[PDB]
Amino acid sequence: GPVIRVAGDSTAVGEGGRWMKEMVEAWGKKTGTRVEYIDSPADTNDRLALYQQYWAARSPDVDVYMIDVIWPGIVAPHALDLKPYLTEAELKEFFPRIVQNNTIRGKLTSLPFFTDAGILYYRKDLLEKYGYTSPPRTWNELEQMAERVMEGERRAGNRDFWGFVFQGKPYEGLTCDALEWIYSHGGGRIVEPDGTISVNNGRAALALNRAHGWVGRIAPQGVTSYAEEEARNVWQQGNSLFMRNWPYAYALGQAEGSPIRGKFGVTVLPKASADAPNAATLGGWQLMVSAYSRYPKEAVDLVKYLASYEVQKDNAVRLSRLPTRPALYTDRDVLARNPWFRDLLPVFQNAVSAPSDVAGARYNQVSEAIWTEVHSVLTGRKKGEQAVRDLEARIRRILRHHHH
Ligand SMILES: OC[C@H]1O[C@@](CO)(O[C@H]2O[C@H](CO)[C@@H](O)[C@H](O)[C@H]2O)[C@@H](O)[C@@H]1O
Repeated sequence: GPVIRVAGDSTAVGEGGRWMKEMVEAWGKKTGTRVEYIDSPADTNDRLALYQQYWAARSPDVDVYMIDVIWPGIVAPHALDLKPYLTEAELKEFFPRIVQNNTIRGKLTSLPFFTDAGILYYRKDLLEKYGYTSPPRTWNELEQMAERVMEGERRAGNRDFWGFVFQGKPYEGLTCDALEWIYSHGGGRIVEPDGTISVNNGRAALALNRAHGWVGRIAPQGVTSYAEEEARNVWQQGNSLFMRNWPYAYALGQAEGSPIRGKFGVTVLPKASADAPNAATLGGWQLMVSAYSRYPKEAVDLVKYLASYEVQKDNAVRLSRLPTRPALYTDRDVLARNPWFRDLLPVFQNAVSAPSDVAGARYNQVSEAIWTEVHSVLTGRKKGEQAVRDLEARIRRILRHHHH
């Protein structure tokens, strides 16, 4: 029979690739269909370029792709419209904001699979040891706590110990961290939903200068090369007070044999002041049937299975990744495993999207501009003031003649 081939997630990031292969194999066994899993690189922007080689070729060699929340406007021509395959009631079982993100000129490009939000991981054992009773609410507090805990852990012999790790590599992840920095200082959304390029302002500049001030001080010098997993591995070994990352890291830190099992919590990221908005970048992944698949019926069946209640449940319970179905947020087993899903639900509801809707098919290019200018601040090459001016000019060139 047909072989249904899937590219989605990466064995280089946590358990997501191993789990995705396992779910696809489970569907193949359940339906009696042959399946193959094709692995992907870690970083989302590398995966986009890989998948684009298949799409440019109209290649039938991959039937199902796991696509980023930032991709529908880019990838729509390469997606099979799923709208005729789902009833209205089936579609209403997902969060409507995500179904809307995935719908481009009326084409339902992809089913919501899991959502994502940037959060603050913190070592609660260490906060207690150093006399703090809550995690930091402001970035100034985060800095003060990091400096104090670092001084003590270094003095006690831990040469590897840092205050804060995050994603400072030049790739999409840095755009996500930087949107949080800027938005949490009252600096805006970089490009607003209405199209205004707003980034050249003093609050955004401050945000970026502040992040530079961490590098080599409370965060490792090498943080300018860290993606999700580089940060996570410093954290997970017990060597960081704080980490910014996504929900997937929680299950991994609780695993048997994790040095930090039972020693951490999560909360909203800090902000510049009490009247700034909370910032959590909205992420997440979707399930797309290739417009070039020779087997659309089977591929749609696999996509509906992966997006189903029990597979999203398994993703929540085993991998601590956030469902796209509201009903799972009231499931007793989901909540007992991950009580913080309830505690942070409003952080997840208020998450701020990167500017993929307004940049549309040009989002790749806009984000590359953001991460490169932000990286130039983190490296010390430019100050935030210069970087936000140069970034404004670059985004202006990229989006000239683009209407939304
Ligand atoms: O493969 C899925 C896996 O990717 C992550 C990052 O490791 O996705 C998040 O981070 C990306 C940026 O690096 C975002 O573009 C994406 O939207 C966001 O979901 C993990 O969180 C996720 O489990």
